Amino acid sequence: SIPETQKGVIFYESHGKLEYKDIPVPKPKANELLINVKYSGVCHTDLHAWHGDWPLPTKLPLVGGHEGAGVVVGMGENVKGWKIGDYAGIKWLNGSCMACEYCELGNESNCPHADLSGYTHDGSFQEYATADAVQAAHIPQGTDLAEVAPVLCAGITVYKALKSANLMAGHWVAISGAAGGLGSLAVQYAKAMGYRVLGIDGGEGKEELFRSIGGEVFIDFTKEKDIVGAVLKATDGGAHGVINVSVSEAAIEASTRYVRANGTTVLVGMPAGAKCCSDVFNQVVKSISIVGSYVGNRADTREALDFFARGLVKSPIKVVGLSTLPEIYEKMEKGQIVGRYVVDTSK
Amino acid sequence: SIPETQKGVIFYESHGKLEYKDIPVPKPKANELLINVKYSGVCHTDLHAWHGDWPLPTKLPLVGGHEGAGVVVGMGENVKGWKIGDYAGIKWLNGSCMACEYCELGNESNCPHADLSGYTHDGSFQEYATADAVQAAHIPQGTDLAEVAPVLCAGITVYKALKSANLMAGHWVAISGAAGGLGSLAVQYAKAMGYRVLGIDGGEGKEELFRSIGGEVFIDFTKEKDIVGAVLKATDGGAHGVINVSVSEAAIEASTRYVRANGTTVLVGMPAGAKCCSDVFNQVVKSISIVGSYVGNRADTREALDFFARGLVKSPIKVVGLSTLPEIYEKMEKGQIVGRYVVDTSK
Amino acid sequence: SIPETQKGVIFYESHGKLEYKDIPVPKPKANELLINVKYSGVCHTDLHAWHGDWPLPTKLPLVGGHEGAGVVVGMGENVKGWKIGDYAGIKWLNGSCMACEYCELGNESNCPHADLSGYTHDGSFQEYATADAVQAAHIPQGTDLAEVAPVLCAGITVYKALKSANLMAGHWVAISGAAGGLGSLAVQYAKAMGYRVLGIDGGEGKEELFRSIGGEVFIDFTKEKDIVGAVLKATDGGAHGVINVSVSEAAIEASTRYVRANGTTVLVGMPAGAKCCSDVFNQVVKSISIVGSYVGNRADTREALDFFARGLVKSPIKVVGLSTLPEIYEKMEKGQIVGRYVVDTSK
Amino acid sequence: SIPETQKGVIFYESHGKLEYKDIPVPKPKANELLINVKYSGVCHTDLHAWHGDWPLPTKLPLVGGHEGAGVVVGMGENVKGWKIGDYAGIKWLNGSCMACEYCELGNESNCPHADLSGYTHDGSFQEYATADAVQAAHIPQGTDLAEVAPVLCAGITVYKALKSANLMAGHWVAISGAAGGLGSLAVQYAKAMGYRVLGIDGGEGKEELFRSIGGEVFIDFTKEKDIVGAVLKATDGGAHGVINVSVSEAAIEASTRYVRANGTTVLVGMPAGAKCCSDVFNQVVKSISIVGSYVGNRADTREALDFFARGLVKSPIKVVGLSTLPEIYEKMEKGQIVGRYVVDTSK
Ligand SMILES: NC(=O)c1ccc[n+]([C@@H]2O[C@H](COP(=O)([O-])OP(=O)(O)OC[C@H]3O[C@@H](n4cnc5c(N)ncnc54)[C@H](O)[C@@H]3O)[C@@H](O)[C@H]2O)c1
Ligand SMILES: NC(=O)c1ccc[n+]([C@@H]2O[C@H](COP(=O)([O-])OP(=O)(O)OC[C@H]3O[C@@H](n4cnc5c(N)ncnc54)[C@H](O)[C@@H]3O)[C@@H](O)[C@H]2O)c1
Ligand SMILES: NC(=O)c1ccc[n+]([C@@H]2O[C@H](COP(=O)([O-])OP(=O)(O)OC[C@H]3O[C@@H](n4cnc5c(N)ncnc54)[C@H](O)[C@@H]3O)[C@@H](O)[C@H]2O)c1
Ligand SMILES: NC(=O)c1ccc[n+]([C@@H]2O[C@H](COP(=O)([O-])OP(=O)(O)OC[C@H]3O[C@@H](n4cnc5c(N)ncnc54)[C@H](O)[C@@H]3O)[C@@H](O)[C@H]2O)c1
Ligand SMILES: [Zn+2]
Ligand SMILES: [Zn+2]
Ligand SMILES: [Zn+2]
Ligand SMILES: [Zn+2]
Ligand SMILES: [Zn+2]
Ligand SMILES: [Zn+2]
Ligand SMILES: [Zn+2]
Ligand SMILES: [Zn+2]
Repeated sequence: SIPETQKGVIFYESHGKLEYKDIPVPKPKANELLINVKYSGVCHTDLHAWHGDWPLPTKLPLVGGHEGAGVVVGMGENVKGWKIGDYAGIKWLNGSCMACEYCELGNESNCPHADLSGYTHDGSFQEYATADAVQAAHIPQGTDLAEVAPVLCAGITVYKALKSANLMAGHWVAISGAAGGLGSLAVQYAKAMGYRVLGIDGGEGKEELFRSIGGEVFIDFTKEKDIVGAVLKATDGGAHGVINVSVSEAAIEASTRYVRANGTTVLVGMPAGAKCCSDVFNQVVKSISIVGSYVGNRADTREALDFFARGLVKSPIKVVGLSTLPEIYEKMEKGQIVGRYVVDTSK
Repeated sequence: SIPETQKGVIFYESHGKLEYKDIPVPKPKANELLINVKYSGVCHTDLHAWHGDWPLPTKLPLVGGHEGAGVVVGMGENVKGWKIGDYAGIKWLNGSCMACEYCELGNESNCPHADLSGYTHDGSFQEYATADAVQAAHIPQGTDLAEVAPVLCAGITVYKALKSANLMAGHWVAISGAAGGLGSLAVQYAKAMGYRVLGIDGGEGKEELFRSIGGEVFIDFTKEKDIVGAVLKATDGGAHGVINVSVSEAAIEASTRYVRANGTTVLVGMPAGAKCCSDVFNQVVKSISIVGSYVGNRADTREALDFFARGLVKSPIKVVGLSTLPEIYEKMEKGQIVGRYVVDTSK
Repeated sequence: SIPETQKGVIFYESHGKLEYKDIPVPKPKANELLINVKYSGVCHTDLHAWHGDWPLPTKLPLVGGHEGAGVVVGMGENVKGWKIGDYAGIKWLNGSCMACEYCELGNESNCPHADLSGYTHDGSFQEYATADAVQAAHIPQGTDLAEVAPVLCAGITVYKALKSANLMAGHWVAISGAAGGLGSLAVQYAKAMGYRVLGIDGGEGKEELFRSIGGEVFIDFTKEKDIVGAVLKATDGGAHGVINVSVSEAAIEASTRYVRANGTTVLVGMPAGAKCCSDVFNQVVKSISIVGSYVGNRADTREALDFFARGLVKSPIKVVGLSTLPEIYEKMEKGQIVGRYVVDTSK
Repeated sequence: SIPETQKGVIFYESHGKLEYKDIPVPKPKANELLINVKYSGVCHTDLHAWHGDWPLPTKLPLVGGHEGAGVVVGMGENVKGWKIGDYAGIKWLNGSCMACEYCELGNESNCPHADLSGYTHDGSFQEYATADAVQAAHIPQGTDLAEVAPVLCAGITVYKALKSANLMAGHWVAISGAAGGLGSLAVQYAKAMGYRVLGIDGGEGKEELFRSIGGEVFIDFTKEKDIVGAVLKATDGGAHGVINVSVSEAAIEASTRYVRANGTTVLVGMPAGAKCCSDVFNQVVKSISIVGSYVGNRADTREALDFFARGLVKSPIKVVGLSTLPEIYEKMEKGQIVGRYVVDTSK
């Protein structure tokens, strides 16, 4: 059944030309498993991977995409817990070494041999892609794969962020950039986890979408000038935890000021070489923690997909065929991502 | 017995002239209690208070000192748990409002009405000083008050820092500035708490004193150039938690790079208007937390004084009379603090 | 304005006769504050206090009630943070010594000098009652005092329990006794905190009320025989955290078996001298934690009253006059508490 | 080099006769790896496995032993992170499914498909034994394998226990049964982690050995009658965390009474069908947590072996040949284990 060739967009030279062609099927190593990828999201990480600008060297030739979702067609002889026909998800972190120290502690994303899907491994921009049998996401049966694709890297990231913010149910969380592709999932996850969301975003239709997905207070970062004072006024003391999913370094810097004392400031957005210069005196006096957060581990994956299965979170996807993926990249690096451009592999 | 006047160094105008004179005894408010201060430490915080440069306005006239230790002579009618003749310690945070939200959570140092001793309240540079009956430190009987004076603001600070670093016994902690007045207490507390200390300091005799108080690995920040690589080599991956007690902003910036992934970087030293510009990408990818830490709360006070009572920590004090306190300040802002200039009130 | 006498139900001899009479006003000690109690709840704790059967000796003569809510008429000279006319709540733990070790750590309810309201202090069954200025609850203005009365000991208890269960949003919590006076508030707080509630109760109308206040799965402990298997079937592995608000020791014992491995079993209900004999082998192998939980501290008080202010939790109170309080006790020790018999002080 | 047969003690029928004979070499599955076991400890768990009395059915025929340590001779094709000639340790939990929910969270010991070494898998009582490449312990090179054998199940267990006790450096920990084979390692680990050890044991030479390995206070459970009062007197309020490594159910019951309020009581010893009947009222009022603790996970393994590598913990082993293993079992079920009967495989 597995066709000896599949369709996919691959590129050989970094920042080169996305060639939609046919490629042999990756065979599943004894530990890996093959996935007939049905849909796949796209995010800034795929741009950075195709650029090659990030410090780690991208394994070329490379088929991109780290937010893939599909059905298992063939597993490795060593695999257990998986069955054929199951719904699996190729996350960003493809496979870790399961033998260092971070792999053991749970933070698998920092393994010095972290095989990154779509960066150092065949990504999720093909009809069939291989992925580690342990790190793959157990997408529950019957789920709408196209709808769940963005949750696999975006939703998991914001969920691990919120868990890293050290918030208690009823506290104030400020999603700096709540209308964005990450911000909307962050707001939904925060409202589901019991926090009180305070979005900070601006532009056209942003506040409307934010009210739609459910948010207590909205702060337009274009109309309101003193954002810090506005947040301190709304939350009455500062947000108990901020999530910097925005891309403006200025917004990150301003985030370390409207966070309540003893609060937390999760850094998630990774703008182009920015610095989080917080006033060391103001940070010490108020004991403000500025935590970073990479893609979540397996437990976070399971819990985020659980939150999705209960219909709590929703992603306004825009299904698009795979053949036009180069045009998708072109509009992406120009900033045309409106909701979330989930790609379709069959098309 | 309480003399209607006591000796003390007071100053009326910020950055003015330290007048050693006689002052009426502060009467203990129903909640406060009076303390015949026997000894008192000095630290950069007292310099900043006498300057007035810090944002909060210093209550003038002001008798300085926030690291005082003495014997209770008279308590307020409302006070309970205290007895006359007990050994009490005037910490930095004199009295909080015990009715807001941070006071309740335990982080009393952030109360918007935090009465700061020696900054907004009569400090510990007098024969007799009043202090809150709740925040005062319960110095155990028989303790050498002169020896315990530095533990009251320095030791408590580094202990709350180490507790904030989220380390487990056996991890690697890098005390950036281990030979300093804060660094030595930090190293002793870390070794007592089970961590593996890695000091980062330099100068004359620093490494010798560091080996004396007990430290695994020392890194001279003047001879060694690539500090980051050196720490990564010694700790084999990065220190599980860094404590930035140094005053060089450059050292703080370099600290966010030799901290192990998923580690922590407690900011304690408050240099003159510095910025902790950490590479947001490197901080996110490795999930490095940069936590701040102010003076510890009451529980930290009790635990740190307990560590001192078991003879685990030691402070190389230099007892000096109170009369020469202006000269002490003069040599201090010139940088003549060698070990820790603990002052004597009687002298 | 303060009348030199007020109405109240007092009793002199333990398990004696509840005399509704007039009593002089308690004067507020410099640390305490007076409260014109407007309403007050009742719970099994008041029965146990009136019996005197509990080990601690009840201060006689004693006016009962530990769930009082009223308006501040006069505060002590030492009090700060409070204003006249504010809405305050007399919780169970009236005043702690704020000088021992548990008081410092936050667990004030275990202070060896814990002044227990209605047990060792003048309770909340009078028109005017005094209460500690620190431990009193800051009931927000405009709140319906009669509605908030049960939240002051019941709601706070179940909230501290759920926080002690160590659950993450999306986990399974089994409120053993969900329909009871404590169980309903527990279910509401759990649903608000993001958990997935699984009630275990039975009787008449219980499941209907449980569906009303919002609960995923209900297990009738009278119709269903194998409760353990039923819970394991519903939660698919065991509830991530159980809350034993029931009074049947058998139910507590059965609770240590349907809790998921690595889960938790908060003990809250205090039946008449029961034992939690859990199979030590089964508890070890599955690493099941059986945590206890007394009344919450000040932070829990603030957070629970916050959850109430957002209209998330609701208590089906039954306002009853104070004059009939003896009949209330009589019907109580016979088991006639239907919803929650909140008493009215004016009536 | 791998001999087609090796020596080993195997038994076919539960509670049967230990036959020392020759057995074919287990071949390493693609995920497993073979280990030329050099030494191996023995503990009550091996008795229970040979009995078959434990609920899980023991895979027969079965070679016992779960505390093995040896050198890797041949790894599976899929294995990464391991090299030939490395020092590996066969712990109790041989291999988990790494695909359920507990495996993901880190608590691998509760996987419903937890392959238990020496219970459901070929144990460590043979010259060569296979073990999972992930769960195997990375014994550092040059370590004295005979000395490290007991640390592989005993030391890891007590370390995970102490970590589960939720203690802070400087607190009081009561090792109920400090002189025993588990108690001695517990005391050493506690002293290394910074806690203040208070042993509770009795018999001949017990207190002497306890003073030897380093313990603050010792309580003879045979001479002293009121153990609870004695511990409350020594620790001044109750031990902040108790570790019930003893086998007397009476001692476990007595443990839930001398634990300080808000403390913890780790259950580790698994006596023959015992019950931890704690007074539910006393447990609630003091909020005493009774946590269980099975064998630690991989992170605990690494940290415990690290504590061993720094020479902090030591096990008084008694090297004995493998041929006499049946006599070892016979003396064991009669209670002749004096220190720790580490077996030698070559002999
Ligand atoms: N850490 C991870 O694992 C991970 C994974 C995926 C994406 N990311 C990061 O997510 C970001 C992209 O998120 P997205 O898809 O929502 O991007 P987007 O560009 O689609 O949306 C960004 C949002 O930021 C808002 N914004 C812009 N300037 C702002 C300001 N000054 N203050 C507040 N909000 C402001 C915009 O209005 C918009 O709502 C990138 O930084 C990317 O690297 C991180
Ligand atoms: N947060 C608080 O509650 C609190 C309280 C008291 C003091 N402090 C802070 O403590 C600091 C003073 O500490 P101290 O008394 O030890 O000061 P100190 O000047 O006596 O010693 C500072 C130490 O830093 C070392 N150092 C200098 N440059 C360094 C570099 N580049 N890298 C590493 N180490 C370097 C020095 O050699 C010395 O050992 C100040 O920042 C002060 O504000 C904070
Ligand atoms: N720890 C504290 O701070 C604190 C404070 C207040 C009350 N409490 C405890 O709360 C309890 C009273 O709660 P309440 O007011 O809801 O009591 P209640 O008697 O009004 O209700 C008890 C509930 O338990 C249910 N139940 C009975 N048998 C059961 C069984 N076998 N399994 C499951 N559920 C069963 C009943 O149907 C009912 O829903 C008492 O134990 C009291 O001491 C504790
Ligand atoms: N949970 C796990 O992963 C795990 C692993 C291995 C062993 N264990 C358990 O460890 C226990 C064996 O430990 P050991 O090897 O030290 O056993 P042992 O029999 O060699 O020593 C037991 C100790 O308990 C002491 N003791 C006896 N009665 C006591 C009492 N009333 N109060 C206090 N102390 C008392 C004895 O004097 C002795 O010091 C068994 O329960 C076993 O199942 C658990
Ligand atoms: Zn790894
Ligand atoms: Zn993504
Ligand atoms: Zn306050
Ligand atoms: Zn100081
Ligand atoms: Zn107290
Ligand atoms: Zn109550
Ligand atoms: Zn599993
Ligand atoms: Zn063992």
